[PDB]
Amino acid sequence: THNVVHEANGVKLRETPKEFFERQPNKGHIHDVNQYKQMYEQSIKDPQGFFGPLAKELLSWDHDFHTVKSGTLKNGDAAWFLGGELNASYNCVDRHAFANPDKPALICEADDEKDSHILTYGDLLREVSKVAGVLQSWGIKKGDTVAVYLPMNAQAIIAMLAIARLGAAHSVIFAGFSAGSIKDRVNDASCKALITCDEGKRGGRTTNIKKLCDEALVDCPTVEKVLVYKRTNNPEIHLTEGRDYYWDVETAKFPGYLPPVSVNSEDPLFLLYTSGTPKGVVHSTAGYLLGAALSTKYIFDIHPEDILFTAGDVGWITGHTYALYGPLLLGVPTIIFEGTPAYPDYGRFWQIVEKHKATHFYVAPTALRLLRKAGEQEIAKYDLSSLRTLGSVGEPISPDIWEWYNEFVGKNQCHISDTYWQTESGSHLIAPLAGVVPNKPGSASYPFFGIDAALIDPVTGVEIEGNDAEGVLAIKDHWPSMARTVYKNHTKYMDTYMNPYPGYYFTGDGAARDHDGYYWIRGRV
Amino acid sequence: THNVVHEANGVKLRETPKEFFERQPNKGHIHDVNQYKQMYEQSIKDPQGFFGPLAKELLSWDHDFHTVKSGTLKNGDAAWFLGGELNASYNCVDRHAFANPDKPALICEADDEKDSHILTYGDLLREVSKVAGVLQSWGIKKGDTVAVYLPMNAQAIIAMLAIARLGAAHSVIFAGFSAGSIKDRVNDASCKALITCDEGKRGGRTTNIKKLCDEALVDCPTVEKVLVYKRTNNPEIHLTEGRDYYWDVETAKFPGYLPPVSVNSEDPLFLLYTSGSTGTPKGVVHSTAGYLLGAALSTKYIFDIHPEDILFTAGDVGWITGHTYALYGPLLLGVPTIIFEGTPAYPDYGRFWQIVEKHKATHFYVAPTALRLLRKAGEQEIAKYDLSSLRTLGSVGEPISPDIWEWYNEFVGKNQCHISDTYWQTESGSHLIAPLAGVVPNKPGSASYPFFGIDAALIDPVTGVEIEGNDAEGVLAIKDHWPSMARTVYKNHTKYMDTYMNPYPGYYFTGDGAARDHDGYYWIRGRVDDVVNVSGHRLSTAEIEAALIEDKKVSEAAVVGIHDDITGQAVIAYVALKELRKELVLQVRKTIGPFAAPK
Amino acid sequence: QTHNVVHEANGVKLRETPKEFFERQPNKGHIHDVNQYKQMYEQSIKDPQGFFGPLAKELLSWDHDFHTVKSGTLKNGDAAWFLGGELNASYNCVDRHAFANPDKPALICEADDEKDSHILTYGDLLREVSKVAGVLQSWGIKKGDTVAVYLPMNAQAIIAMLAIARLGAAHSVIFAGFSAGSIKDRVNDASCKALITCDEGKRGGRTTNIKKLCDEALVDCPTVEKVLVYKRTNNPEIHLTEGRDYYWDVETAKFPGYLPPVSVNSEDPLFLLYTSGSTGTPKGVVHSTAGYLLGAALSTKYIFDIHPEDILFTAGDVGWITGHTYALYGPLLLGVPTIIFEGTPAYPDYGRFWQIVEKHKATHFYVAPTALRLLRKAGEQEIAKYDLSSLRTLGSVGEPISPDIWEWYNEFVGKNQCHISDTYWQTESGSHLIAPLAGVVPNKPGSASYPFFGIDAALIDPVTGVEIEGNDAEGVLAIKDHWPSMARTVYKNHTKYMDTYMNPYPGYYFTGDGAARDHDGYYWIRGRVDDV
Ligand SMILES: CC(=O)NS(=O)(=O)OC[C@H]1O[C@@H](n2cnc3c(N)ncnc32)[C@H](O)[C@@H]1O
Ligand SMILES: CC(=O)NS(=O)(=O)OC[C@H]1O[C@@H](n2cnc3c(N)ncnc32)[C@H](O)[C@@H]1O
Ligand SMILES: CC(=O)NS(=O)(=O)OC[C@H]1O[C@@H](n2cnc3c(N)ncnc32)[C@H](O)[C@@H]1O
Repeated sequence: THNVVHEANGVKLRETPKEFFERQPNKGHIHDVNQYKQMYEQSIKDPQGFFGPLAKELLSWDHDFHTVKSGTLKNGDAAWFLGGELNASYNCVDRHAFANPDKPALICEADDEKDSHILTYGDLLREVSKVAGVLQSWGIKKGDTVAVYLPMNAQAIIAMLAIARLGAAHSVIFAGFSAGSIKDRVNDASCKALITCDEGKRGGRTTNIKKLCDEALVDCPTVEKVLVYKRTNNPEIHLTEGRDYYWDVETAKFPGYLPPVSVNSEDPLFLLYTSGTPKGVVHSTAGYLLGAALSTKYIFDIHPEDILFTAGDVGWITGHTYALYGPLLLGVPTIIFEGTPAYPDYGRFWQIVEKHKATHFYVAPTALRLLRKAGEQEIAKYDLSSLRTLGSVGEPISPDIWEWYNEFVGKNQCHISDTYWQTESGSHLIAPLAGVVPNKPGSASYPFFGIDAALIDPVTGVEIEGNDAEGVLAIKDHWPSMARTVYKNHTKYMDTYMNPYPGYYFTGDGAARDHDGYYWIRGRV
Repeated sequence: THNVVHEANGVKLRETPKEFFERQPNKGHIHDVNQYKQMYEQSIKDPQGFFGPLAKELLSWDHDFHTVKSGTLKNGDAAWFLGGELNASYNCVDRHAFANPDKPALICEADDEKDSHILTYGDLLREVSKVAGVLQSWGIKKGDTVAVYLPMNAQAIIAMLAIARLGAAHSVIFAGFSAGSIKDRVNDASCKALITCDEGKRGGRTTNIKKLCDEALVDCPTVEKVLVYKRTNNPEIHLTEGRDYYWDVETAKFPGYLPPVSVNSEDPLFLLYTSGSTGTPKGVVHSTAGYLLGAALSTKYIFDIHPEDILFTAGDVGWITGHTYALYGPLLLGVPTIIFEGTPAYPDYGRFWQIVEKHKATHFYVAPTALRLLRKAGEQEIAKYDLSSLRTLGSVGEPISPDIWEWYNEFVGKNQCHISDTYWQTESGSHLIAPLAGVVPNKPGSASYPFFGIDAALIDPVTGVEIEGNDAEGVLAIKDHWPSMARTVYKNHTKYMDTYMNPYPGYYFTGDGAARDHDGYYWIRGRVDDVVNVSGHRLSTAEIEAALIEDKKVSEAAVVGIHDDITGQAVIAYVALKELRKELVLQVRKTIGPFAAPK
Repeated sequence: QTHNVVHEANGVKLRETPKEFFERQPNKGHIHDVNQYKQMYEQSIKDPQGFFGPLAKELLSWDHDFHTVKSGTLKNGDAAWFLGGELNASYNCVDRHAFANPDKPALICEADDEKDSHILTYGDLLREVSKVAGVLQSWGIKKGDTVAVYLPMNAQAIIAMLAIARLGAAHSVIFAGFSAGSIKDRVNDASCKALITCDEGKRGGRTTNIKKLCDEALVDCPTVEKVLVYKRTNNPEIHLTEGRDYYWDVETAKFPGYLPPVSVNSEDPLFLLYTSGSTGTPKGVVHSTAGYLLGAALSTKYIFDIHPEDILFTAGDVGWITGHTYALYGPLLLGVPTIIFEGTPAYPDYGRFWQIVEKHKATHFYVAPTALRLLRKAGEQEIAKYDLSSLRTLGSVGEPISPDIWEWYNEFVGKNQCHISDTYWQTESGSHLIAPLAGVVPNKPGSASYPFFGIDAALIDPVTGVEIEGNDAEGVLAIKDHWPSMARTVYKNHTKYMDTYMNPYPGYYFTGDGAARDHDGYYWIRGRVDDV
C-alpha cells in the first residue's frame, strides 16, 4: 500500500490478452519481461554493445560509424554514431522499393473517401525523387531548411522525404497555424523554399492554405521559391510570378530517380517548432531514425506483415516519428488520414481500419473522449478484428478512458500502449511494450531502451531513491533520438533542459513510481 | 528463303579472315559465337550477375554500389549501380597515368600535320588538373554545366575531362553550329562557363570560333566566365574584359594535380543536344557509371580492344560517336586514341591512311559517308600507305550498303580485317547491335546480333504488339533499359517519356524500322519518324522548316528526305512565297548550321 | 682528419646522448640505434611507398583509404601523396583523442600574465572547436573557402585554426604584430571570406592594437563578409562594425558543443601560410592535408622522441611555420599536451620560460636561438631558481646555432643531461628536413646532422649546376625528390612556385640555403645562397 502513489493502490495488473498472440504474425521480438530487463540493463550499462548492433541492423549506412556514443548532458554535446553517413529517404523508401516496389507504403485516406489512394514504395520513391529534383534545381542543398505547410496527406510525407533526400532540414508547420506563426517559424529557420497547396479540405470544409502563406511570405525574404500542390485546383488561388510554381508542372520535368545525399549521423534531420517565442527543436539523423525504428518495432510489436494507422498530424512530433519514419523505416504500410474523426460520421476511424485491416492503431486520448461521447454506436458497426495493439499519445489517459479504449475498440483482445514522450525525446521514453509488459491502467509503465528514468525532489534538487516516490521526472543520460539543440539558440536548449538540473535532462513533467517500478505521469510541473 | 527480309536472301556469312587472329595481340575476349550467346542470355535473364562483376572489373569505384539495376522503362526511372561513387576523369586518366605515366593517351593529328603532337597519360593528367583548377577557382562545382565549343583536338578532350573531374556536366557543341545554336543550347543548360578557342583551322582554312561565341554570349546571362585557347594566337581576336580569360595564362597559375570529385553513379556526366522531331534541340542526359561501363564494355568486346591496340575514331566530340568511342571508351581501357582535327581530304585524300600508317593504328572507326567520298576521289591513294596494322574496321551513323561494305573490306581492309557495322543512337550511349570483332561472322549491310544488356525486339508498328518469330519487319524497340541508356532530357523529362518510353509502353522506341532474319541478324532500314540522317548527321525536318519560315519572304515551307549518292540521304525543301534560293540556304545555314543546309 | 672544405667539422667531438635522457624517457625508444635509423632512412628514400604507407595508416585516422602513396615529380610540380584518401585534420588533432580520454590536457595555455592561464582538455577543445566551426558554418564558410586569423598565441588562435580545418576550409594565420597593409595584402590575395581576431592583445604587460589594424585593412578587403572578435581585454572603447563584426562569446553560445567534421581529400589544401618577402609581394605557401599532417606527426614523434606521457613546449608563434607544425599539429596529432605561451620570455622576469617548464614538468622544449642569446645576456641567474629535471629534449629552430650557444643551451638549460635537436627546415618543407633524432643520433654542436625520413639531401655546385659526390663538400642544399609535407603551390601562382623551387635546378628542390657535408655525413647549414 503506497502512501504516495495512491494510483497504484488496488489496481490489478492486466496481462496481455491471448488474442494478441493469436493475431501476431510471427514470434515476438521479446519473449518475456525478464528478457526485456536484461536488454534494458545492457542499454543503460553498455549503450555501445546494445545500440551499435541494433543501429547496424535497423539502418542502412553509407559510411560506418566509429563511436556509438559521445558527449554529456551538462555540456550539451551529445552525439551518437559518430563518423557514420546515411540518408533518411533511402532508409524509408529506397531500400524497401528495391526489395519489393509494389508493397504499399502510404495508404492515403482523404477527407472524402472518393479522393483516397495508395502509394507503393516504388511510387513513393518516384514522387520523392521528382520533388527532390525540383528542389535541387532550385539550389536547395545540404545545410538548408525547407518549410512544409501541408495537411496530413501524401504530399506532406513526400515533401519531408524529398527535403531529407537532398540533405536539407524540413520544418513542418501545422496547416491550421496562423500567418504570423508561419512568419515566425520560416524567418527563424530562414527557409529558402516552401512546399504547400492551394487549399485544403477537412471535415467537408475547404481551408485557406496558399492565402495564409502569401500573407506570411510578404515578410519572409529568405523564401526564394514556393512549390504549390493543386489539392483542390481552385482557379481563384493566386500564384506570385517568379516565386510560386505548381507541384505537378515541375515534377513532370524531372526523372523518377535522384541519387540521395549522404549526411553525417549528427547532421540535422529536421526542425520542429513548439508553441512565448517559438523554438525550433533540432533532431539529428542517425539517432532519431534509430529511436523511431527501435520504438516502433518493440513498443508496438510491429512486424513486416503489419499495417499501422497513426492518427496524428505531421505538424506534431507524433506524425513525424510514428506516422512517417518509424513505419517506413521498418518497411510496413502507414495510413495517412487527412480528415476529421467525425466526417462524414464518427465511424470514420473504424471504417478505415476495417478497410485496410490495420493491425496497429495510435490515437490521442482527446479523440477517444470525443468518440466516447458521439461514436459508441458506430464502433459496433465495423470489423476491428485486425487490430491487436492500441496506442495512446500526448496526454495522461485516465483509467476510465483506458477501460473504454480496451472494451469498445480493443474488445479486451488487444494490448494497450500508453506512450510517454516529448518532441524533444524524438521517440518513446516510457511505454509498456506490446505483448511483453502487463498493464496498469493509466500508467506508462517501464522506461524504454536508453532511458534511465529518475525522480528528483524539486526543492532539494536531489534524486529520490527507492520506490513509492513522487517528483519531477528526469533522465540520467542522453539517448540516441534526443534533440541536439534549439535552432541557432543553444543557450535556450541548455537553459530549458540541461541546466535546470545539472547532469539530468529535465522533462518538465512531474511523475511518480510505485513498488513495481511502473511510472505514473502526474502532468506538467 | 526469306519472304520478308529481302536483304537476307542469298547472303553468305563472312567469317573473320585468318589475318585478324594473326594480328590480334592476345587471345580473344570471347572464344566463339556460342560463348557470346551464352553470355548474352545471362546479360538478359540475369543482368545483376552479369554486369555487376563487369562493373567492378572495368571501373574504379570511390564507393561500392549496392544494386546493379533498378527502375523500369514504363516509369522512366531507370538506374544502374545505385549507391556507387566514382569519377570519370580518374578512370580515364589518373589510374592509367599511375600505371605508366609515359604511355601515349591522346595522339593528336592537327588540321595541318606540322601542328600534330602526342600527350602521355601523365601529360593528360597534368593538363586536366590545371584546367580543372582554373574552373574550380571560378566556382564551377558539382551540379553545374560547362559548355564546350572547340574543334576536334586535345583541348576539347581536356576541357571535357576537366569538367568531369569537378563533378560538373560538360555540354559539347559541335564547332560548326551557328551562334544562334550556341545561344539556345547554352541557355537551355544555363551553363556557368564556356571553353572555346580564338580561331579554328579546318581543311587549311581559318574558321571563326570566338567570334560566334561572343555573338551568342550577348544573350547568355548565365555564362560567368569563358576560357579561350590560343589555337591560332591571332592578336586581333577580342576578349571581353572580366569575362574572357586565356587558357595558357590561367592554367599556368595552378598545379598539375587536382583531386577528382566523387559523384554518384546516376549523377549526370554530360549533356548532348540532339535535333528531334520538335523544332527545338533537346539535351540528352547520360549518367556517369552506366554510360562509362557501356563505353568500355562495347569498346572492349565489339571492337576487340587490347592494351597494345591503338584506336582511330574519325568522329567529332560534338557527336555521340566522339564522346563514347573517341574519348571515353578508349581512355577507360587505357589505350591511345587518335584525335584528328582536319578533314579526310586535306592535304590529300590519303590523310586518314597516312595517319594510320604514321601511328600503326590497329582499329579504325568511320561513317559510310567518308568511305563513299574517298571511294569517289581518293581510291588511288590507299595503295601508297601501309595499312597492315589494322584488323578491325567500324561503320557508324548510317546503313552501310553491301557495295560499300565490300569496298571497305577490299581496299581498306584488304580482305584481311573484320568489319563492325555498329547501330546505336545518341540516346543509347553505346552500341546496341554490332558484330563482335573475331566472334560474329558478317552479313554485309547487317548490324547482326544485339549486344550485352540489349534485349532487342520488333514491334508491329500498326498493332503495337511484339512480333514473335524470325523473318519479320517492324519498328525496332528494346524490352528493358540498359546501363548506358540516356536517363532524361535536361529539365524536360516529359519530352523524354513522350519520345522514347510512351510511344510503345514497356519498350524503348528507337525511331528506326528494322527486320530480323532466320539467323537472328538484324537489318536496319532507317528512321520511321521522318528524321533524316545526312552524311552521318541526325537532322529534324521540323527545325529546317522553322528556319525557312523565319525568313519573312517565305509563307509556307515543307522539307522532306530522299536518297543521295554521297551523303546517303539529302533533304529537299519546298517553299511558297507570299508574292532567293541561295538566301534561304544561307538562312538555315545561319539558323542551324552549314551542315544542315538543304541540298 | 682535416676537412679541406668543411672547416666547421675540424676538431668537433661527437656528443652522445646523456644517460639521464634514457632514464627519464617513459618507455622504450622508437628507434634502437643509429644503424636501425639508417636502415629506415634508406627505405624511405628507396621505397617511399613501402615505408610511408604503413606509417600513414598508423599515425593518421582516415575517412577513406588512399590508393597511391606517392605521385608526381619535382620537375613538373605535380607532387601528390596518399591519393584518394579522405580525412579531417581537426578530427585527428582533437576528436579521436577526446573520445579516447576527454579529460586529458590538450592546450596548456600560459597567458602573458599567469593569472589568466588555464588548461583545456581534449574534450574541452572539441567543444570549443565545434562551436566556432558551427558559427563559421552558419556564416556560409564551407570547403574551398579561406579564413584569415589575426590572433596572438593563445587558445583562440589554435581553436580558430582547428575550426576552419573542421569545415574543410583553409586557414591563413597572420602574425598579430603585422601592419594593416600586410593584413590587406594577404587577405586580398587569398580572398578570405571571414576573419577571426580579438579586440586587443596583451604582451609583456602592455596592451597591443589588434582590432584597429584589422579594421584599417578591412576597408580594402571586399571579400571579407564577417569578422569574429574575441574579448581578450573586453575594452569598451573597441568598435565593432555592425553587420560584419560579431562577438566570439555571443555567437558560440548559439551553437552546440559537437559539430561533424568535413572530410577532405589528402591533397585538398589545409592552410595557406604567407612568407615575409623581400621585394614587394608576399607569397602564400599552400600545404596539403594528409602529407603535411603525416610530416608533423612523424617528425614530432621521432626527432623529438615524443611519447604519450610527454608534454611539449614550443616557444614559437603560429604566424611562423614553427607554430603550425610543432605547437599545434605535431603534438595534437600525437595526443600529447602542448603549451601555448602568449607572453614574452622577459615578462615578468627572464625566468618565465623556466617557470612554465617547472610548473607543468614539460618534457620537451623548442625555442629559437634568438631567445637563447637574449636569455644568455639577461636571464642566466633565473635558470638556477627553477627545476628543469623534467626536460630531456631541447630544440633549436630558425637559425644556425653557434657552438657557444649550443654549449650554453646544454649546460645551463639541459644540465648536460638532455638531447639537443638543431632542426633545419623551411615553411615550404612543412616539417623537419635535417635534424638529429633525440636519443639516436649523437650530436656535433652547430650541425643539423643527418637528414630525416624521405629527405634525399644533395649539394649542387652553383657554377656547374651538378650534384657534388662524396663528403667534405660545400654547395647549395637541395632535395632530390619531393616529400609528404612539401608545399604544393603558391596560392594562385604556380609559375612562381616553379620558378622559386623547381625550375632553378630541375629535378631538385632548391632550398635557397647553402650548406656543407663532412666526412661523417653530418650537414652544416651555412645560410642563404644569395648573400654568400
Ligand atoms: C508526443 C507528444 O505529445 N509530444 S509533445 O511535445 O507534444 O509533449 C506532450 C506532453 O504531454 C504530456 N504527455 C505526452 N504524452 C503523454 C502520455 N502518454 N501520458 C502522459 N502525459 C503525456 C507530457 O507533458 C509531454 O511532454
Ligand atoms: C551513333 C549515331 O549516329 N547516333 S545518332 O543519334 O546520330 O543516330 C544516327 C541514326 O542513323 C541510323 N544509324 C546509325 N547507325 C546505323 C547503322 N550502323 N546501321 C544503320 N543505321 C544506322 C539510325 O537511324 C540512328 O538512329
Ligand atoms: C622553421 C623556419 O625557420 N622556417 S623559415 O621559413 O622561417 O626558415 C627560413 C630559413 O631559416 C633557416 N633555418 C631554419 N632553421 C635553421 C637551422 N636549424 N639552422 C640553420 N638555418 C636554419 C633556413 O635558411 C631557412 O631557409
